[PDB]
Amino acid sequence: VEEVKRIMDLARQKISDAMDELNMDATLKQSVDESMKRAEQRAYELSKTHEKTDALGQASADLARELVARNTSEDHQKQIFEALKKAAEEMAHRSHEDRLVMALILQTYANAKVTFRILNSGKALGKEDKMADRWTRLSAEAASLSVQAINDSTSAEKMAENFRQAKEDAVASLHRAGQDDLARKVSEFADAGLSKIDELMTLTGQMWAHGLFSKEWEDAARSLSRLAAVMLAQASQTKEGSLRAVKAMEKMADNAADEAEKLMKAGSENLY
Repeated sequence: VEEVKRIMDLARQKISDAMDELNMDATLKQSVDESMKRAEQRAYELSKTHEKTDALGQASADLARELVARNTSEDHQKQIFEALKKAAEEMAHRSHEDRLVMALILQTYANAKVTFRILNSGKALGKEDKMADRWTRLSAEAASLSVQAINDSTSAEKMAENFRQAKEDAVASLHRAGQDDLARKVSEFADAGLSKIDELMTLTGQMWAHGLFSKEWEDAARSLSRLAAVMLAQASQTKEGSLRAVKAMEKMADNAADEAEKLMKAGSENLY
């Protein structure tokens, strides 16, 4: 419970540093300082009742759904995304403190990018009436998985066991849902070391948007998240691998948001 506070304080000070370096709006800055004060207090509140990884995941999820806020201009939200991306980029320049923290901003940045596009798509399309709230809980599960994957980075057999488990699970899940081709591409991606992490993160994001909008793709999206989280835990052990992880997480966030927009403007009209 005590190690969570150091993670939240360090990551928070890094987004504060990125905010000051970027010449941001003073009101926008201190509003976000209070917004992650909320995540600081919530990190301590949810522990000892929920597990530590679950508390960190919901802290990041509420932090991102917070970072969208209520009435914020598009440039300010883009600037929040820029501050998170730059803070992760500079967190790639370093301890076990750095790797777990950098994943936490990346999970929050990925969560915040997709939530903002879900909410903004309804305003243009006239469908402001709801899917973003579930995505917060789904990414709360996802953020704890990525935290746990980097929590496993101290070992070397837990790494191989988790990697083989997640590769088998992702291939089996896509086979089980009738996607034989995609299952074989996921096997190839998992077979190519870290050289195919960009395409795997693109596919992971697109399936995150599809498992959000339809429950029949949920297990495939979760299994792809497990495989991707293991891979990113392998990447962040080094310096440029942390940088490649930052770029790959950006890839996942952008593709998940693009597929979320495409799915919102396609016939999501049910029937009474």
